[PDB]
Amino acid sequence: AQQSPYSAAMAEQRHQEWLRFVDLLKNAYQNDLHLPLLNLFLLPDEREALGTRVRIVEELLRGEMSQRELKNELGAGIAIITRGSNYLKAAPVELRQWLEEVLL
Amino acid sequence: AQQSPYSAAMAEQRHQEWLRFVDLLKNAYQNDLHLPLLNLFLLPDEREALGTRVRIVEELLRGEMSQRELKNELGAGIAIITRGSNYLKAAPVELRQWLEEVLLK
Ligand SMILES: O=C(O)Cc1c[nH]c2ccccc12
Ligand SMILES: O=C(O)Cc1c[nH]c2ccccc12
Repeated sequence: AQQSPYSAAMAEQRHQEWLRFVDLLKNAYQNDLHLPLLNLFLLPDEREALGTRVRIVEELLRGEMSQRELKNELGAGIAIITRGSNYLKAAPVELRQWLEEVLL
Repeated sequence: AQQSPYSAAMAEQRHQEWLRFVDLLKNAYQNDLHLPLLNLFLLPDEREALGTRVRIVEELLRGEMSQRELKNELGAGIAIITRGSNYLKAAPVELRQWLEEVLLK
């Protein structure tokens, strides 16, 4: 299923729309408007999920909590641990090194 | 006491966890790591939804796209237009005014 000019054109547009959000948020942090901006663009349950994903990443990096603890404390089952681990492994090395410094 | 202690305790925890995310992202922006951090913490489908929500807010603020165009171009039917409009109305006026300056020019 190789990509066509139609599919490539749509994918480029979606990427530019994502970058426009990223840039809006960047400027909101510089204006101290990021809290209401994130409340406008993210639903309550989405904000809750992001806060939980940070805890999962933190605990996976620390390597102390067992899988049972991850489930009971964070609601994180084996599937989400596996995905979370894959995303950590796929991260650029500069990000992983920075997350170990900030979260730990 | 707006809530009972079980609900208050949960809310307090979620609130601290959300602010932890917000500060991590703040510092990622300052370190130029925001793009990989957002790839790590947001699924591709979520990133697409946020990019689309920005277009929806832009078009609701601009006032020129019709209801049928919002549906056909952005997948925004009546219910999502209504919710989007309600969120805009609930926003502090300062943010709405800033969005018009930043998105519309
Ligand atoms: O995979 C998911 O279900 C959501 C998700 C996105 N980024 C994450 C990082 C850690 C744990 C879960 C996620
Ligand atoms: O209501 C939704 O389905 C998600 C959503 C969150 N913030 C929004 C702004 C504009 C349009 C939709 C949304």
